[PDB]
Amino acid sequence: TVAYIAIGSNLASPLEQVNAALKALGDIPESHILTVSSFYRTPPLGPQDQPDYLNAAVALETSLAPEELLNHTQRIELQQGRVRKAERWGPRTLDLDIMLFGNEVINTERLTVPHYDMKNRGFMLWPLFEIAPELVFPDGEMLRQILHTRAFDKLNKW
Ligand SMILES: Nc1ncnc2c1ncn2[C@@H]1O[C@H](COP(=O)(O)O)[C@@H](O)[C@H]1O
Ligand SMILES: Nc1nc2ncc(COP(=O)(O)OP(=O)(O)O)nc2c(=O)[nH]1
Repeated sequence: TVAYIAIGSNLASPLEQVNAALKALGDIPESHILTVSSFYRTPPLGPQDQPDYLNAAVALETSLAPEELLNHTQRIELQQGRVRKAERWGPRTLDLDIMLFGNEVINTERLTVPHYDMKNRGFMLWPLFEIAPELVFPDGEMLRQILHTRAFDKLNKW
């Protein structure tokens, strides 16, 4: 099954964190990376006195179950999601989200697939669109259609 994973990091200098995350995604068992989007630079949500985010999309081929895949992405967030600040480990700055999982719809305590708010977020839609422009959601909506309708600006690359 082809799973699409969103990556976000709002570290001040996130390239190594994001690359460590990508390698970690590549090491998940029963799975392999098919494609990775460009890296984009996006302003954060809420107030603008915060660091920008690096966002990207990853296509992962996997024979894991959705919630097993979620165990792995949450494990990576726990192991790699904090950078060591001088006196301590800093706040988590890495987000890994399952946007789509094959054509499946999932509504569990732990997992909402398609991602619960991706259609509001160009920083999720545009990286996905770069690696799956023809994508159709389980319910028949089309990724192209959502971007056309909302007209979210194209993102700047990192
Ligand atoms: N598609 C998804 N991808 C990643 N986390 C998800 C998803 N759907 C629901 N979640 C839940 O979202 C929470 C986000 O955790 P956190 O990143 O610490 O804010 C987790 O507790 C997950 O169980
Ligand atoms: N530009 C950009 N802005 C963002 N703002 C908020 C969240 C995180 O959203 P969510 O998990 O839904 O909730 P919370 O921010 O409270 O963790 N992620 C990004 C991101 O990836 N890129």
